[PDB]
Amino acid sequence: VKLMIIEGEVVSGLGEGRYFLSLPPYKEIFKKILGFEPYEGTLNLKLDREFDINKFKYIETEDFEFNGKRFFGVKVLPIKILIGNKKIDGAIVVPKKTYHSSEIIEIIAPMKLREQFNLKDGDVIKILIKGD
Ligand SMILES: [Cl-]
Ligand SMILES: [Cl-]
Ligand SMILES: [Zn+2]
Repeated sequence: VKLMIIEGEVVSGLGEGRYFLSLPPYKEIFKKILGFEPYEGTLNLKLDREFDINKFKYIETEDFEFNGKRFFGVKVLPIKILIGNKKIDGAIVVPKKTYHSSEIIEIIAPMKLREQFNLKDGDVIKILIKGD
């Protein structure tokens, strides 16, 4: 059981509220794949080094056709979000296009962690990959 604890600083990204948090196929598939409807948003962390999902066993969702538009699937890597004593299930998400640096990861969880744990930017958490 090869684990991986990684530390990251809560920051804010762009979060147009993004097709893949917002459309039912994505909803339903995260339900399949991760077993939760993720909260419609992402907690972005700044890591101490670059991060590469490909260096892991990621699920890659399929592209969808939704109301005439095509939508690209997303690479998701499941994780445990470690906030103080509590230790939530979540995933690192990587869509097709992303303007941010490789040292930023996005975390999705079943609820908005920001609010549910009153996090501010600058705060640090640990997350737990259990992969490599
Ligand atoms: Cl954000
Ligand atoms: Cl969040
Ligand atoms: Zn970005």
